[PDB]
Amino acid sequence: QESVKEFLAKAKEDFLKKWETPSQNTAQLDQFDRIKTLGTGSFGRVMLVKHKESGNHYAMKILDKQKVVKLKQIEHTLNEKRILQAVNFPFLVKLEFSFKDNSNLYMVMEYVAGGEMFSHLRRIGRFSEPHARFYAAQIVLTFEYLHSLDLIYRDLKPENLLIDQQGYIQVTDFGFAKRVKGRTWTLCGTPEYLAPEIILSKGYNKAVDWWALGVLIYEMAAGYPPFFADQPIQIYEKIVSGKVRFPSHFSSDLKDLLRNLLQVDLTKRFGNLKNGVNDIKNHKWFATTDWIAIYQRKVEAPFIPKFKGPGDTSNFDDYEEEEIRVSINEKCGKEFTEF
Ligand SMILES: O=C(N[C@@H]1CNCCC[C@H]1OC(=O)c1cc(O)c(C(=O)c2c(O)cccc2C(=O)O)c(O)c1)c1ccc(O)cc1
Repeated sequence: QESVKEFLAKAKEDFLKKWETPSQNTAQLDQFDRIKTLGTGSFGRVMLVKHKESGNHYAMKILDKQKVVKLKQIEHTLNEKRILQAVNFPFLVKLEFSFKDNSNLYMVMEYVAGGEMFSHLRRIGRFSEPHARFYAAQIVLTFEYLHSLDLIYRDLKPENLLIDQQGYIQVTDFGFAKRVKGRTWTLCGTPEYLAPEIILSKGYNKAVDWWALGVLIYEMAAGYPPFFADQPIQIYEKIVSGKVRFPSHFSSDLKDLLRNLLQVDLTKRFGNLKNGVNDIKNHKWFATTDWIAIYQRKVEAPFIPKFKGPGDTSNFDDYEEEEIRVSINEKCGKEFTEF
């Protein structure tokens, strides 16, 4: 615990430095052969890309300046990169290069062949308490890191965790994220995983991450999410209500932990109370976990996804690909002077 501090202490330092003065550009579209599409979103897509001279594959995040600005997400967009190249953490994706053009914003990160966990999760059906424990183990440290730097992630779901080659998850998508002190008020998020602070609209905080951890662990472990309904509106009724019904197969330690994570009252809710992180980290259910060995990836992962070779893409769903257009006359080049 003399241990914990220092680490972060410095941890912070890095961060701010690389947040004050961050790198502009550092590559150009055409040094990469585009291979296939990994995911989509409202204004871009990720793509497997192979480094022209240095075979290294990478995932490349390409955003349509226009579609963006075309709906103030401008702020979000820049944060994403901002943060992304600022942080450093074994469970955080590595941003390899960023650059822009007359049309798009680009982010080329590391390629984690394992794919998403949404898959794995849905493929296997449910995770053994241990398997779950292992993951959770890692989210926790990350948040503990994330919240150190006044960051509140806000976008915790299975689709945002990539199963590295080694069984270790990797968090991606800092879009929704935000760096603040005190409460924030934006309704960012996916029903199934929203603290109730948010819903009721009051001014949430880092807390909201821990609760998501509950629904995550819960989900990772029951095969479904705690609060689930057909229409977002019915889900709000329960989230908010706190009607958590656990499946018999839940250890009791486990069932205990959620009792807390899924604590509708933030002054009661874990990760938030006086001893903070320590409450969770401690709580029995984590007895077996050697935090340090994990943070350093010593542990033998429950599961290691199969990977055929350099560039393998099996673990990712199939998307309809379209070529990358790069207009011949800069677009909204003002609005993205910082990126
Ligand atoms: O994150 C990946 N794929 C992501 C997975 N997460 C959840 C859903 C699938 C997919 O989504 C995207 O590719 C993606 C596409 C987008 O257009 C955007 C955005 O445009 C976007 C944004 O960039 C910032 C804020 C909001 C959005 C948005 O789409 O609403 C995004 O954040 C993710 C991924 C990351 C690294 C890697 O080596 C392999 C894959």
